[PDB]
Amino acid sequence: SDWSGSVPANAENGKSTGLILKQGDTISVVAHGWVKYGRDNVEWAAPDGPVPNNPQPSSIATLVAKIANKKFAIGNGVLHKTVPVDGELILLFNDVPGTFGDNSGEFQVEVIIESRYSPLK
Amino acid sequence: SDWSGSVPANAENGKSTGLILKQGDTISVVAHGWVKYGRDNVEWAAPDGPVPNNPQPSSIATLVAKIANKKFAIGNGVLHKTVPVDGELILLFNDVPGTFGDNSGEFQVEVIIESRYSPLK
Amino acid sequence: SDWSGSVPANAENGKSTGLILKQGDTISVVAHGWVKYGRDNVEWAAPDGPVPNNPQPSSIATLVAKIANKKFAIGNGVLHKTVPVDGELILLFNDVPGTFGDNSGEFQVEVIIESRYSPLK
Amino acid sequence: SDWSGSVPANAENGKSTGLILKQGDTISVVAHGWVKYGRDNVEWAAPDGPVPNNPQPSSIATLVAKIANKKFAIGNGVLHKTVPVDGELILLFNDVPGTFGDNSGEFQVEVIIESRYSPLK
Ligand SMILES: O=C1C=CC2=C(C1)Oc1cc(O)ccc1[C@@H]2c1ccc(NC(=S)NCCO[C@H]2O[C@H](CO)[C@H](O)[C@H](O)[C@H]2O)cc1C(=O)O
Ligand SMILES: O=C1C=CC2=C(C1)Oc1cc(O)ccc1[C@H]2c1ccc(NC(=S)NCCO[C@H]2O[C@H](CO)[C@H](O)[C@H](O)[C@H]2O)cc1C(=O)O
Ligand SMILES: [Ca+2]
Ligand SMILES: [Ca+2]
Ligand SMILES: [Ca+2]
Ligand SMILES: [Ca+2]
Repeated sequence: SDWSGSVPANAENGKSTGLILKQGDTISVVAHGWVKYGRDNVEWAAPDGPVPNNPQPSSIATLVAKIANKKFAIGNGVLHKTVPVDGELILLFNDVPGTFGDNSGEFQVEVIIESRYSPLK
Repeated sequence: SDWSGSVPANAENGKSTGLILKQGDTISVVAHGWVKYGRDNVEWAAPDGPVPNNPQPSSIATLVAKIANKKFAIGNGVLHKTVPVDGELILLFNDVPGTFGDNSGEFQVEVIIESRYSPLK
Repeated sequence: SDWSGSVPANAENGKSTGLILKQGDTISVVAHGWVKYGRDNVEWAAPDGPVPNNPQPSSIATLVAKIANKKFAIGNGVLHKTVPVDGELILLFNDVPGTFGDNSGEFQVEVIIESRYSPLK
Repeated sequence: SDWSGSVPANAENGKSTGLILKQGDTISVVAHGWVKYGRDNVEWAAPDGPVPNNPQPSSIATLVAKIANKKFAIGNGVLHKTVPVDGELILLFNDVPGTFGDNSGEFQVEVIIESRYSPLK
């Protein structure tokens, strides 16, 4: 793939992929595994977010993509989505700022750049 | 996409997609959401499988693909995987046979046929 | 493929493919074979255009895509190009208006819709 | 693209792309432009081969791919084709051996590795 690696739930600044994206690129992502967003036995999350028996605020404790400090939903993954801004791709477990210290585990994520922007001319 | 729909957790025979696959095709799948594989408060499953605070045997209670009565791991998703046998793609919550009655909920799944088999000649 | 067929050189209005494209879709095309853009034995064209021993004006006698009555270069083919406007894909041998009567032959063309527009959100 | 560049018609050993393909990968290629396979005014060829008013033996003076010292037709291009052998992708103007000395020009070729072999399992 274009990048595969682990996304630690404790990394408040997320994980750098080294992928530089341009508006109009298309990408696909899949994410596997389990993390904790708190020490309580219930505070598990898949990339899609917290287990529904303990919901958290909108988009919190979900896997997101940061592109140039814009934030996009990813969750368990996306297929052939258009990149709407230029920027480096950072993957982030979107916990509340300052609450990462009780997080543990990591997701295994694959990213494919399906295409680089080139328009019909 | 080529197919998008829900896959009920209580469907012992899965969800038929109507996608007729051939050996050599390649597909991508992403799966979102949550299901219950049992009545207990901890018996939640992502497509990847049960939440690890109540682990189940390998592959059990995970989203799988059935093609020609063969099962293949899918989980939260797969990217550009080659199909090894002809048959219609069936999406299945791979619970223990006979234990589908205590299941509820459904996953939301998208399937893309990335390519139809054609070799260099 | 999504569409495969022949594009006749003598069709002043091109060949309608039935592929309804939206802005943001991406497509790939490959074009094979040879056509006559005139009755002389020198007036041969590949999809990229006239054989350069009898050159014609820019874009003339080349395979182009017509979408929303706008013309885009295709030639021998394109890979993963972004569609800039909505409309049915029309494949056109781009001969001088009024000069299609002395044309003959057809290209063998394949089109794949690589993705349907869907932005990260 | 994974690789793009020129394929000189006078290169008897073709052009090495540095793409190391594996059996089960899929690729797309498109090739543009015109070359001479001889010094006479009619000995032009597109990637699909010579202009048909001076036809040459089958596959001669076409753009082919060499992988594992086997030969595959490419021509003006191919979409999402499965690679049947392991090797580096070599792009070659398939002139009769020993007759490259009267060739000139080059095709402009783009190659995309559409996917790397990974089966459903
Ligand atoms: O160093 C050597 C190089 C070549 C050959 C050597 C030694 O020895 C022998 C000994 C033999 O007993 C018989 C043949 C050969 C050699 C050979 C010489 C010419 C041709 N084709 C000829 S003349 N006309 C077809 C139209 O011509 C155009 O198309 C061509 C492609 O079809 C080329 O691109 C050519 O450039 C272009 O003008 C074939 C052969 C062969 O090998 O089959
Ligand atoms: O019976 C009739 C026969 C011919 C013509 C008739 C009636 O009426 C009109 C009325 C007008 O108002 C203007 C022109 C014509 C007639 C005509 C048509 C074509 C050309 N040549 C041109 S443009 N470029 C030279 C290379 O030509 C090749 O390439 C071309 C693309 O570049 C095309 O594909 C062409 O087909 C192919 O041969 C000249 C005339 C003319 O007579 O000037
Ligand atoms: Ca936390
Ligand atoms: Ca159960
Ligand atoms: Ca004409
Ligand atoms: Ca030659």
